[PDB]
Amino acid sequence: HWGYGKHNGPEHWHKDFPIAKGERQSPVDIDTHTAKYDPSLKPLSVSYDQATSLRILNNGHAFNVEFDDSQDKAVLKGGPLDGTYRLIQFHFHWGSLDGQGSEHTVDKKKYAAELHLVHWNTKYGDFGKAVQQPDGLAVLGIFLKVGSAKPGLQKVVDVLDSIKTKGKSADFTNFDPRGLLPESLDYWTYPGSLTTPPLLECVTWIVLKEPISVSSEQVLKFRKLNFNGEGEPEELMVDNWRPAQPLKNRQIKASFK
Ligand SMILES: NS(=O)(=O)c1ccc(-c2cccnc2)cc1
Ligand SMILES: NS(=O)(=O)c1ccc(-c2cccnc2)cc1
Ligand SMILES: [Zn+2]
Repeated sequence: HWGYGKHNGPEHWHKDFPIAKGERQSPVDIDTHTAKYDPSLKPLSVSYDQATSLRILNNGHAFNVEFDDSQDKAVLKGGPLDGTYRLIQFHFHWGSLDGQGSEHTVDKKKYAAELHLVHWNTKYGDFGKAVQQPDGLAVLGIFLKVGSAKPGLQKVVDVLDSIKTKGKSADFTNFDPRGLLPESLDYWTYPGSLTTPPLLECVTWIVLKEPISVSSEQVLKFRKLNFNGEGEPEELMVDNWRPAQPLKNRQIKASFK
């Protein structure tokens, strides 16, 4: 099916998912000079103290750390958002080389990877219903650069050997996603979409200005994962990012001067 190869990659997606050419597709380039400070934007409220991680899954496109989202345990509020958005999972997109991997770009700069913390609007009752709504999801995007290790990422890195191939999952309890955040919560925000099929136009994107630093060894271990299932020819899970899409009739807003 769809993927990131020459024959099933982002240039092909539109044939099965025509919304790929839509009016609010993600990711986008964040032109820092054109983004406008919006003094009416509230501080983000990230409340992850009660987060309950359950499982980590290689889904053949990335790996998801999944959370119990059957209660308001880990929620995102404030910023551009109206209401309460529940953390369901996080995952990353990354490159084959340190010079690429992020989906969003900043003045055309690509980072080595990008973390997506995916939340759904509780007024829609569940994730499946939320993705059908224009304000159904809030995805918190965080850039990764290669430098010093991120200690809070290590527990994720160390379990990856147990989920090498598509369809593999492993218990992953008591992981605290607060260890993946940068110090500052300054952000850019714009209306967009899922960055993989089904490419639904249901996301309020909140992209943090401050990247986190991860070590070369940490990202190298991401690159040992496989797109393929067990017993299939090895294809390394690398370059699982969609490139920047046209901004069209959208304005990117900044929370900071
Ligand atoms: N991105 S997409 O969803 O439109 C798509 C789906 C499938 C295939 C494909 C490739 C080779 C053999 N069989 C099928 C190519 C593209
Ligand atoms: N990269 S992203 O954060 O925009 C993202 C999040 C979720 C999904 C998704 C949702 C429903 C079904 N299948 C996949 C696709 C992409
Ligand atoms: Zn993503």
